[PDB]
Amino acid sequence: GHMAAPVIAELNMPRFMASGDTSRLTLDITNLTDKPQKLNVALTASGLLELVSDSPAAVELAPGVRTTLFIPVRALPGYGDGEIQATISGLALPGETVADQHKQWKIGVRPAFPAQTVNYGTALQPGETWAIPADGLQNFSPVTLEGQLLLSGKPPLNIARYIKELKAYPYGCLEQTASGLFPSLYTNAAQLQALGIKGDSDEKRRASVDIGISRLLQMQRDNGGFALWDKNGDEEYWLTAYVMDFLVRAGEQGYSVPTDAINRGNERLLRYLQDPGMMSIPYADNLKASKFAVQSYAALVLARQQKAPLGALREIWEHRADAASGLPLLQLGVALKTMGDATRGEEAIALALKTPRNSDERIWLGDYGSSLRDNALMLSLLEENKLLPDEQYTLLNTLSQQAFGERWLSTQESNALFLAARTIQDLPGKWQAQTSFSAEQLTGEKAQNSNLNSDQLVTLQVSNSGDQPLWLRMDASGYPQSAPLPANNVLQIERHILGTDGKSKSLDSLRSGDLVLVWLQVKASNSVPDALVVDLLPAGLELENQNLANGSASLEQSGGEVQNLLNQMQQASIKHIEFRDDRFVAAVAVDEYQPVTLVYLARAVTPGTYQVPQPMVESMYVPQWRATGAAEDLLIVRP
Ligand code: NI
Ligand code: NI
Repeated sequence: GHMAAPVIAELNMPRFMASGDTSRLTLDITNLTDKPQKLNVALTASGLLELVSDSPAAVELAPGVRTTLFIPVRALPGYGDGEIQATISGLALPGETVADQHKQWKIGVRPAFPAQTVNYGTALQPGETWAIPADGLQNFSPVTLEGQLLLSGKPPLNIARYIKELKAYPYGCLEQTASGLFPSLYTNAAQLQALGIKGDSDEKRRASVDIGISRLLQMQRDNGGFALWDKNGDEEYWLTAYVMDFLVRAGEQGYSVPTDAINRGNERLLRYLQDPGMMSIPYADNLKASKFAVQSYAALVLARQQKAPLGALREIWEHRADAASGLPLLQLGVALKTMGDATRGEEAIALALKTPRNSDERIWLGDYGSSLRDNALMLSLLEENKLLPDEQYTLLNTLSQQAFGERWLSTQESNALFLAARTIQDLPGKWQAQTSFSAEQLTGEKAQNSNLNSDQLVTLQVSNSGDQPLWLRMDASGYPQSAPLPANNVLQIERHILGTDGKSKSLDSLRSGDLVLVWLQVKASNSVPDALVVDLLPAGLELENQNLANGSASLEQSGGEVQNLLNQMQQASIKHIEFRDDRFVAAVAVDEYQPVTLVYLARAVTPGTYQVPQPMVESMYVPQWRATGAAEDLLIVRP
């Protein structure tokens, strides 16, 4: 070991970078030997990172000295990882000691601006042609642009879309975890590959369900019911039925679920039928309709287990007028029929398809639903229980036509649609098409989903070269090159950067170690009980893990301007708060007459030139209600 020359090499870098950012990294090299060291530092970068300058020549380091190398880096377009490598090798004379150090540093690259989609769909009569709009994809970077074309003989659903959307969802609320676990339950490596989806192996897929089932139980309240963000939170009755539906259906496939977890959950579902009075659904405009949605879903989950008492099912049925959607009437109809009351069961199923959901989104039912969600969930219940086949074709045609065009879908709607597409995946329907990306005519006996690269999409043209109507769906998703125009619908959001004192602070000419106070202001023209505030951080800004609603600040000495902002955040209905590497997340119940204030501390850390993401707010289960605020073009951090 006498020929060794230990060297300490530490890289100072951002927690993450955004696609297009440039950062000035520092490689601190220390010589803790008793003799000088001549070093050759070879720098390389892989993944979505690139070195701006060249690798440096020799490094002369005397004993005890720490030097710094300035390494300008650039983040390449896309989503994934970036890595920087250093191979330090000492250049020494015959009897002298040698340096030999290998180090690698990985940072996540995430684009500054969220993913945008384009969704088209049409029926082409024999001989008719469809071409993608030329304007349609003007905004996307070609590196990130990927599309999927679905062709069918009958009205379809793109299961590839819903699968990709549930897998991409980043937040860990109870409903979002269950929704995201349903595809990993009913799909397989073979099914996934035939759709063009590249996922994990069946063993790893089953291992993902086991870790999921445990995460859902981390949310089970001491009484047996489940809460949306924390075990300590309020009981979510309809979500307890939802989780119980999933937990029961996983056991049916062969996943182990602790018996005490199931027994306590079933005990709640039974309490919901026999005692609806104890249910407190506070943001619900119509209480009778919300309580009915719960009892009906609890009735269906209990009946699949042969645990629903007929007496309770018969009493819920006496109150069928309370229903504000056809989905709870259908769920109760399936329960009554499963429990032996086919008479009352047939009546509830008939009535279910005759009653629509109120098209006014401002009426909160607390069932995470919509017209879309309910129509999908009802198509699956009818098919699975082989009820009304004549009505299934009208419901599928309606659902097919109303689903495809929606820019934003809740997790609940994506799952509802995934389960309805799984229902019709192997549906006979002959089709012939001539496309722009293939010389040989395309044909099929069922819906065939083909993947397309950015080149194939720009010029995409599909012609029905058959004798029967053909259906097409075209879903593309990429990242925009530049920030889109700020927009808002029902919600509104604005971000102001302040100094720790309380005055305004210009994002350009910010120094490393500078502490800033980020003020988020949210208004809504309607009450939005399920609003999620996501504020993506610019790289170079690092989140101080401090909940300012509690009052925990680096300074309590400063007041007047800052003091009232903290007092305002103290008045907010915060449901959940998260301080991540690359974002500040807060789930907040917005009231129309009470504008929401959120504040968080950030520190400018790594010098560079960074893209500033726009602040966004969205209703999690009415996602047409959303806003994206204005942001400065760049954040410059100086040494
Ligand atoms: Ni030795
Ligand atoms: Ni009664």
